[PDB]
Amino acid sequence: VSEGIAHIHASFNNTIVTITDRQGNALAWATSGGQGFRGSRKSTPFAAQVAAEVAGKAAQEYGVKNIDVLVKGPGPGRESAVRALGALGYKVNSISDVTPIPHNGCRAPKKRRV
RNA sequence: GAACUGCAUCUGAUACUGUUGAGCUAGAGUAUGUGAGAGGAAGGUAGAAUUCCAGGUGUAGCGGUGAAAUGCGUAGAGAUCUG
Repeated sequence: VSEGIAHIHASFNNTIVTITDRQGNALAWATSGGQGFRGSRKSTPFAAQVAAEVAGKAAQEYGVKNIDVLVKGPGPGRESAVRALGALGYKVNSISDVTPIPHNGCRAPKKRRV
């Protein structure tokens, strides 16, 4: 659909990249746990790279060329995913970081005593 | 003989303590002007976020860990958009 939004929900464990249209209707999506990487490999920038390639090329059937990416989360694969999307024929309009930050809202879980 | 550091009663002194008369302002307070503050109490309200409920897109994973598994998901999750 020519114009689309990439959503890179990067996290410490897994990174999920989904391309939707302007009104937030998903076209294609690919994660790192569904690409052959499990456990330690899933939390790697390369896994996010291949997830971004799979999702972006699978959404290119719909005809999207101009994409604006929206990164969210602290995960390792939040720059490699954008690089994979950009170096795949996509035209990046903007790169915006939209990860949610509470203004001292809900209480966080207790500290891990490892 | 000395001592018995004691008690009593008179006499004397007034530096200090006690009791009193008067005065003073330096300790302590009062009135008046400005100022800072997450000081307190009662109401109201805002925006981010989480969770849940209901829908649209969509499809095979999500989540989690040192690795896993329990758990959630094809009864459609997770992701994304809107209420």
